[PDB]
Amino acid sequence: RKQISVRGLAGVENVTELKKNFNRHLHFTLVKDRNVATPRDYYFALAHTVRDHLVGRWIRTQQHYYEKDPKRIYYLSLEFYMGRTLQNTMVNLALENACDEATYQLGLDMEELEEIEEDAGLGNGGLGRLAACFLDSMATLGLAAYGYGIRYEFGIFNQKICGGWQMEEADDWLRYGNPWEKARPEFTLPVHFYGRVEHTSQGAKWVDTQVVLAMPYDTPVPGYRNNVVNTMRLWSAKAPNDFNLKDFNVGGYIQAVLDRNLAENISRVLYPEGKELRLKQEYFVVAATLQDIIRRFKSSKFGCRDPVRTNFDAFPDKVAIQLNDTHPSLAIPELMRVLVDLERLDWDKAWEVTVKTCAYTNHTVIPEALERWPVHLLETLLPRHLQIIYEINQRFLNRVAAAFPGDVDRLRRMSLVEEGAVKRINMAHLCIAGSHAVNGVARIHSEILKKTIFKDFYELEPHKFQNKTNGITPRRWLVLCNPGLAEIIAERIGEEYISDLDQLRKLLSYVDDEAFIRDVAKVKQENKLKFAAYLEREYKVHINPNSLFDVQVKRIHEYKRQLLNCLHVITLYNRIKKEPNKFVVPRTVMIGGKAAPGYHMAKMIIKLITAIGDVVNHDPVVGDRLRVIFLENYRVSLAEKVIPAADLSEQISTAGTEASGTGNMKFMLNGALTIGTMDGANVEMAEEAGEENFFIFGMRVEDVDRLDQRGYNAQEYYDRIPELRQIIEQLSSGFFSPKQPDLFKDIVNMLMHHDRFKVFADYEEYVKCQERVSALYKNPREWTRMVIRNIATSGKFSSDRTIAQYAREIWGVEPSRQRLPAP
Amino acid sequence: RKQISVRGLAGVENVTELKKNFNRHLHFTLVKDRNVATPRDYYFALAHTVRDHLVGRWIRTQQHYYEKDPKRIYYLSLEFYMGRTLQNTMVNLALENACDEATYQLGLDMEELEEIEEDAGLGNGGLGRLAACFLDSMATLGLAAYGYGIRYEFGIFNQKICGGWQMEEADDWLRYGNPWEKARPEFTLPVHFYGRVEHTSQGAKWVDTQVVLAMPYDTPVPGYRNNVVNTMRLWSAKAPNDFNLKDFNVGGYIQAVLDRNLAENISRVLYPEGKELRLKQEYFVVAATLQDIIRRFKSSKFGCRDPVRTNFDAFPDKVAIQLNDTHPSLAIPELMRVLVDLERLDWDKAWEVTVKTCAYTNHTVIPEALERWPVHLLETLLPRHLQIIYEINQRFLNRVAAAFPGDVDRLRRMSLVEEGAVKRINMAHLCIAGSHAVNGVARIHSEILKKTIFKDFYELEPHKFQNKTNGITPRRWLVLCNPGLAEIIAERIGEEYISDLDQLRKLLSYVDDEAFIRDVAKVKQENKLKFAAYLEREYKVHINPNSLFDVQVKRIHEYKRQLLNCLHVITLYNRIKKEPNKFVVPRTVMIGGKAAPGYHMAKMIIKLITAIGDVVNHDPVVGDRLRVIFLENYRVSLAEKVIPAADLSEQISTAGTEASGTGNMKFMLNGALTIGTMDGANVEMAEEAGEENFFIFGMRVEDVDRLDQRGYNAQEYYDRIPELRQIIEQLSSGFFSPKQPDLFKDIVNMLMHHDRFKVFADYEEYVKCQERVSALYKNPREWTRMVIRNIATSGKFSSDRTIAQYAREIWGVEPSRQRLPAP
Ligand SMILES: Nc1ncnc2c1ncn2[C@@H]1O[C@H](COP(=O)(O)O)[C@@H](O)[C@H]1O
Ligand SMILES: Nc1ncnc2c1ncn2[C@@H]1O[C@H](COP(=O)(O)O)[C@@H](O)[C@H]1O
Ligand SMILES: *Cc1c(COP(=O)(O)O)cnc(C)c1O
Ligand SMILES: *Cc1c(COP(=O)(O)O)cnc(C)c1O
Repeated sequence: RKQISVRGLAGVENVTELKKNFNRHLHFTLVKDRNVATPRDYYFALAHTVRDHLVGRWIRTQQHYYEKDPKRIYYLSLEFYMGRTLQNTMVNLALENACDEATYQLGLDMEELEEIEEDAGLGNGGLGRLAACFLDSMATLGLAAYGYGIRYEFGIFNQKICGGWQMEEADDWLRYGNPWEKARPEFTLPVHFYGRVEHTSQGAKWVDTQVVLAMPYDTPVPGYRNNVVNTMRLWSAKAPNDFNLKDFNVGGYIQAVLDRNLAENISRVLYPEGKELRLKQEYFVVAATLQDIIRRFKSSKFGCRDPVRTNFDAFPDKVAIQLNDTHPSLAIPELMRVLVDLERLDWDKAWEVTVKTCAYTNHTVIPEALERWPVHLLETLLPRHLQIIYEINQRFLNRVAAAFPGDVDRLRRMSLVEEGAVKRINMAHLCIAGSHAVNGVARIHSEILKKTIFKDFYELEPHKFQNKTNGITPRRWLVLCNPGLAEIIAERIGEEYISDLDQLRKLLSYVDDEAFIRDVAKVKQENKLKFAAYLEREYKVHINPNSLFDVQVKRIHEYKRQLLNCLHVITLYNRIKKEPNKFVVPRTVMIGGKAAPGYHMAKMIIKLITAIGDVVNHDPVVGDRLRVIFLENYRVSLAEKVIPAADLSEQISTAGTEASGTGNMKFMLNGALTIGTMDGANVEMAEEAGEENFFIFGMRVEDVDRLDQRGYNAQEYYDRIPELRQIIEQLSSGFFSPKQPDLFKDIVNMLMHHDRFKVFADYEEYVKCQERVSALYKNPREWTRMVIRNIATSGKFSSDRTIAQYAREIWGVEPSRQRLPAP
Repeated sequence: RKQISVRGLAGVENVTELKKNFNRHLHFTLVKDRNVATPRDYYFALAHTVRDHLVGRWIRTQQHYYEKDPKRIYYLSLEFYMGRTLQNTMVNLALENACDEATYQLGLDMEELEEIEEDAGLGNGGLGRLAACFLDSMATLGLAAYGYGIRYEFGIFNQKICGGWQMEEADDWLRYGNPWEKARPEFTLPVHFYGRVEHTSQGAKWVDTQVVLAMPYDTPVPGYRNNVVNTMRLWSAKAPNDFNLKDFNVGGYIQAVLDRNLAENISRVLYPEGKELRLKQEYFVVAATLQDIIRRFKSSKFGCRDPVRTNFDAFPDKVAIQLNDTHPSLAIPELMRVLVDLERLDWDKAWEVTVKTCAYTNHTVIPEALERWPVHLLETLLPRHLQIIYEINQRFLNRVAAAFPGDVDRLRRMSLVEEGAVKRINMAHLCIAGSHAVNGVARIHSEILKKTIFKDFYELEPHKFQNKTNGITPRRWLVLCNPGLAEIIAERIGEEYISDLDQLRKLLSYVDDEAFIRDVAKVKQENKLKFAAYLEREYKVHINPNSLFDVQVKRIHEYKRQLLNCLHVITLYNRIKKEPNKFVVPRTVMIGGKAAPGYHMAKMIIKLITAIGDVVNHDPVVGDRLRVIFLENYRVSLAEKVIPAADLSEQISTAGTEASGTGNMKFMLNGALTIGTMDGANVEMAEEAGEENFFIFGMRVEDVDRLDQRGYNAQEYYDRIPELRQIIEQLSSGFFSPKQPDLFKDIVNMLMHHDRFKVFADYEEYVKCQERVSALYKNPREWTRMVIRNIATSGKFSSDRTIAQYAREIWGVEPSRQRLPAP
């Protein structure tokens, strides 16, 4: 009977057993054959050849956690922007070299097959690109960690630039399956909605609820070469399917067609304000996921080690729930509904355990953006929960009162219930009330979380508030995407560095060396060529490989400032034009990002970018000195390509608007010099790299605050700054739009008359700051020289570090660089 | 690339290797582990170790067929009562033994695992077992045959008796997945619907349609020990899901949630009338299947052997289409459709092909059941197909007029358009006009086919009419469900009988060797014993293994006659009670059937046996001399159980009603005597066996037609017989009802006043025949020698015969029982 084991069925590295398991998977798993198989089959055969390995490990790893009994740290997040798992599972799992050999024999090119893979559409942006690094670093630093989210079938829309206009093409990545997940019908749990609270003798009962079924999908995550593979668990909604007659509800009328569908689309789609479905999604994921946690808590050796009712008395010791942005906050009242209505812990016992079990990483800098739901929305689909949210609140305000008697305005400033045109619930005030630690995500950002935005709460409980600066994984953002540059670097100092990133600091020691100079600039050369090429096979252009590579690949939005960036390109265009032969450096200026559907200004801004695009790039006198490029359907595996070929990172937001910034870091480590303003974490990048080593410019927060105070008038800059005057008049004449000259009319007025973000305010400095970079480009030695200084600096930006810190101050778990044994 | 082979994954009989592979599937496929695996997970581990051995073979067979390029025979049928695939994958592959040594060692009882598997809920009755049966033999006699039907998600209902009442529960057999099927998302086809035939220049176009997509699953089907595994490909309907934006349809209104849901349920469930669902199911599977059929055609080197059109002239030579019943009849206007509209064959050529290519099989005894669809549905949804059923009709009544110049009534009798209040297409007439073979399913059924229902069709084309007689398969129905009798038989005459069951005649030589006489009977007593255990362990009662186990397991219906069998179990009961003391040959009557949703009489007859039971079964005076049990939810996995264990075979239909009856044949092979009326398959069975070895009885057909001519006054029968007068007043005063006495009224009155099937006429001679049934039982030597004279004579009843008659006479290929190497 123990006879059934993991101990002999993967003979791992051998390029013989790898051909064996591939050919096995192609024929028997995939129930296909070489006379029929397409690239996509051979790719699936390869993904299972690498997947057999991963679950060897994963069964061992998990089983390990059941004996050792660690604190389980459950990351809740409604986005998980992973994006391709073949290559990453090969470099982390060691297997990279063997896979290339097996396919080489087999007559298949491995690289052909990895670009076959669809970006795991489970995330949309950085809140979920973050969560993803957090998942790989946690497992690398051997913590019994677990990511939890919803499965999205349709991800989040795909971008298509039709007519140089944005059409969101749909992304059902999943319509051929996913060789890395494993459905689990066996662990299908109810998520309840609507219903009615009866108050009954031993508390209450939440009766006549509608029910939707949550059904899980484990996908496993390897850690860099240490054999710990942990469990990402995504849920899917599947309706009750009694739908024909069961309950004698149907028959009468099949408006249950709508139960089936509405419920079924709690999994269908990631969002891109108020909606019963966003909130449906948010109750869904956290009900299900808490049902799981109570279950490994009750059984993981605790059906054994009960002493106290397999009690939650020891729940915060053993289990750790982390809230990523406000979207999971319903974990706080659900655990309080679960703990008191379902078991029976007295209210206080329950709360003690909630505040001890949770934490909340904040990603919002401006307070209008904190999630807040209508009480008539809460009281309709989550009735018991609104009761719980009202009682927590009450108790919080009694505690505020003991601590500040008579500051009556405090009581209403701090409440969970917000009065107004519509009485609301403020979800961040729920989390701070309900976690034992609140951390922001940037030096600067957690400061203002203390000083202005959460200050009353920071005054009532100063302990709670912490910092935990955002970082990249060195694996995906340094080795996968920048292989040779990982190489030349390891040469000089070891292999501990991809798992101990500030050792990059030893490269300091090479700043003047004309070897690591041509070295580093060689891998960058390689990189800019591979990327030179992709652009006219996937998509078509005419680069000049020599040129500056001005990259900005950010969510398209007003505060992010691709508008000033195009103003500079129009400036340059016209400068190359009026001075037809003037030696200036070249710059391939590429802006990439998806808009946000039915947001007119971001849809227009891309129209600007792909309007300049035709004009200047089909101007003769430009030739190859100026190039503008919109990167269509910019996503994680397009980051990995393009960040490698970056020279100049653009980081132009308005100061005070970014709460951190992760694409930022990614450019610094791949030897991409940042331009940018003093915001979010473009600041700590400066604290190590050195202010000189960084093109930090324009307004800081003070001057915007001071310009908001003295009234900002855009006309006044237009009338002084002379090439500005010129290019706005160009935009209105319909220079960049002969067929509808009128077309860009609203970008003009936006700027001219009503701009919140002060683009023109930082124009002036920007053209002269960008002139600093184009003296320096063409001082190639010193150019590279600052690029090395940059990389050695990168180290504090590894998720390794952030997890290690979340590990140490909040979670209460020590990191670990040990390799687990086995297969 | 040729290194991508089937060659090396073949440990086959190696128990060492089979255990290593159960293990790979539990840890790396199912991604589960011994700490957390359940019995189900162990079943699914085993379903996969074997599937390696199935699909390895299917790859070699399918390649084979394209290397050789055989005529391929397509069997479209809407029903495939597949019923449980593991032990039957194992015995046709010889792995039965090595799987139990490998699981013995791993500490898992194989029969346990075996009972975890759900029946393939792919069917409903006689017609779906016969399809699967033919299928198994199509494979053993080397036919390049495919099975094509509809994949029901939720089957047909599971039958559950509530207090005596049939409540239908549902059969979502697919609730945990199905290991044998691989879904083929890659091969999605559209089926068109509604739309509008727009006519132009060359020909017509069906424009503006609704499109549903048919998505296929493949399940390999293994022929006994010859290593040929063929294909059953079921289609699952799936709505296009651009419904969210595309078309611009939704946004305006998502009442399109209905398209999706009406589309989905072309597959959501089987039937149990003039439903557009029914008709959308029948058409679905036809449009879907003919696409793969012209696809394989145009591929299977018929690109190569084009010479003229990739000529559909040569199409019947490499294709065959079998319309098992009226249901795939749209296969004839649809093959025409593709051929004249899409290709551009002229009508006459195409008709030559659709006629040389289809072959109808009929299962009816009577005129009334023939499928007939109102023109207004064919015109609503299937507009182009209505126009071709009309030119086909139009041309046909010309051949008929030319050949019967002047008989007008024959033209209105052969018409494919039934006339009256509502205008129908008689879909059986279609099939005879497009097929080139029309065939019964028994000698007399085929006879009333050329003498009554289609005699004018028999007069216009005598050559098309055939007979082919149903058969069981000795692999499932003897080897698999009763290895015991199959062991005592295999020693005396050899294993060669399983592929050639007329070698069972040799058993006659041992009629008087008294070892076999007690061997045969040892097995039946062991069988009945095993099943008596089931009756106390999946549900319960108090059995007696020695009693005459009497069985009837047919659908519950008035003509199939279990109410006769009730009146006789209540005759017999009364007798144990007038004189308790007179020994009476004890019986355990078991009647089991699924009634039919919303058939009141059938719902009523079941509630009688679960009543007749409660009374006699509890009454002390009986002991265990007679008991009654209704078998809950008859289905192939129970038939494999109860048919082994039966003595009596209740084949009591009214004479003239039944056309063949596969059930009949299952009983004989498993050594059970038959009691029954001289209808359909009681005829040929009694003929190979001798009427002395059979318990034929009752109103012959002649007899019934006389009683009909004089008017069956049932009352007179009531008034001559006392033991009946007795049991009639019994029901009515409420003896078997008592809490609601009047409860059986509509049965008493049915019987007395409107019994279409003359249940009282066959009372007398039947209960007398049962008195001579119980005589023999009380003489086991001779009982078992009439059982030897029975088993030995089954031969004619293997489906390998029926299929051979079919390969050779209709499809036009010769069988092959040859071993194909593999793997
Ligand atoms: N009681 C247990 N003892 C050992 N390993 C276990 C146990 N329960 C679960 N596991 C392992 O942990 C994995 C995750 O378990 P679960 O927490 O049930 O999702 C399983 O796939 C097993 O590999
Ligand atoms: N042209 C071919 N040559 C060899 N094998 C083939 C060919 N076409 C199909 N097959 C095999 O037959 C199987 C079933 O083919 P199909 O008839 O397309 O369902 C495929 O999976 C292959 O294993
Ligand atoms: C890292 C990353 C980003 C980062 O955006 P920032 O605003 O720079 O933090 C965006 N998209 C993808 C796909 C990424 O991997
Ligand atoms: C063989 C079989 C039948 C056939 O029914 P008859 O009326 O006996 O021909 C019905 N149900 C099941 C489960 C069978 O296997």
